[PDB]
Amino acid sequence: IVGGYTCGANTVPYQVSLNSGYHFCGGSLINSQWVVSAAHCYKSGIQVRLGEDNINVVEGNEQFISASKSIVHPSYNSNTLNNDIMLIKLKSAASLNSRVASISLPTSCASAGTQCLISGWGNTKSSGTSYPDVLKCLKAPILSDSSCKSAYPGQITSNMFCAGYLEGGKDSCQGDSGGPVVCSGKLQGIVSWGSGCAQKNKPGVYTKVCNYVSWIKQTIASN
Ligand SMILES: N=C(N)c1ccc(CNC(=O)[C@@H]2CCN2C(=O)[C@H](NCC(=O)O)C2CCCCC2)cc1
Ligand SMILES: [Ca+2]
Repeated sequence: IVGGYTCGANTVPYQVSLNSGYHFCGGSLINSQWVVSAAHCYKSGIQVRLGEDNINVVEGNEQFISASKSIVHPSYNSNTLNNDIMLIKLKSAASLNSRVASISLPTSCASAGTQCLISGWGNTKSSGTSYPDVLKCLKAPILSDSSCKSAYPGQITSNMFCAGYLEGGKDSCQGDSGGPVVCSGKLQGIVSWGSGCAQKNKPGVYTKVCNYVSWIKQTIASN
């Protein structure tokens, strides 16, 4: 997260860290046994870390659970990042409490102008490299489709939406991948892609979760 602020220990209870010996992507807990992340985060040998704040220090509220199975969206395209969504099932149910909670799926897609909260442990430099150990947060609005498409001609599909600031300075970045974009108490997006980080006229692109609610519900009910 570039140009954001420290969330504060466990203020974003649904945030998860995907770990393969180190943090490599974020994710969202949707219920006690399932995590939603981005397809481009796909990897074998994943441990899901819940109740995390400082990822390098055991503070006492963590739950480390291995993934039993991963399901990448059937139509995921690794070249364009269309349908960048993946589901991860935990080997055992996580204990839900104040510091570890699930986020609700959307009943509809949010409108442009809606303010959202994006969070992650990714890079904090627009031109450089500096990774934080505590969770970072950023409030950002969903941009109009025109602004989004003007920025990335011929690359935006109906399964994507832009969020952030066209002036730059504030944006998600590498390391935040798979993380949540919550607006009005619902999971509206997943940190997917962009051009560099926090660059002028290059806003962040996110997976539009509202289009996948049916797939999510049917898939988890059958696995
Ligand atoms: N909001 C942001 N600024 C932002 C947030 C998270 C990320 C991390 N995600 C990635 O790196 C994923 C896998 C490759 N892809 C990219 O972002 C690529 N650009 C890479 C680039 O131009 O930096 C995109 C460019 C557009 C065609 C698909 C590949 C990148 C940017
Ligand atoms: Ca910790």
